Amino acid sequence: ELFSNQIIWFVDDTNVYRVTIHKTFEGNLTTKPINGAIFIFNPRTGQLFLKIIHTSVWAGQKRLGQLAKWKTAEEVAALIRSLPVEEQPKQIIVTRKGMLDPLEVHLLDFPNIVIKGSELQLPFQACLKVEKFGDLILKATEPQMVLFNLYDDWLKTISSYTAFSRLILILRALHVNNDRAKVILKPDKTTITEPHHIWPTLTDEEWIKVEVQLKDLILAD
Ligand SMILES: [Cl-]
Ligand SMILES: [Cl-]
Ligand SMILES: [Cl-]
Repeated sequence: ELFSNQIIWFVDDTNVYRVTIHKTFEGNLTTKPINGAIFIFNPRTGQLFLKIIHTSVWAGQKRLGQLAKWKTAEEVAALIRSLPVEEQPKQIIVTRKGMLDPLEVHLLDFPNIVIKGSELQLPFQACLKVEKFGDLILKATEPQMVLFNLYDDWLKTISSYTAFSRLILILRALHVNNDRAKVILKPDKTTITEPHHIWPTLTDEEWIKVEVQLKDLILAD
């Protein structure tokens, strides 16, 4: 299913509409949008398209949570139209069921694309506390798209299946317990992440231990 000749994208809209809530000195709640992002992810290659959503897009509107699903569908269609046909996905898997109808309506010109939902736990929200992504999203002054390779150099020595599994454990562990996951991912004082990489440079033996520890952290919930 995943990892064949068919191009597959996971689409996560969870982080598109984001707000800060504050109790004022007068005792009322202010809710202020902050920048968000769409995550569009190819599990075979590790490609991430990060569409940064600047708060200016909300200017005027209400029911921003519902509108955000539609904005996401619009942006997915816009990305697809910007790609040659051979690079367009055959399947889009949405991580949240609320994306199904908006995407259906936005992709009527793409009869080859199959849209489905999922029960998979793929918390791209965890990327918001990976500084590379978090600061980039925070500080943006306009919408833009940024490409990343979420598998770093892993595919030189492991399969796409193994890479996908490693990434999911990382994201879920960061989601469940960011601070402990970050410790697990830094086994030595000298552990570094290369500037163009997302994740640490670890030996095969270190990854084995990390993967078990991340799994145990998720199990502990
Ligand atoms: Cl939903
Ligand atoms: Cl594979
Ligand atoms: Cl999770």
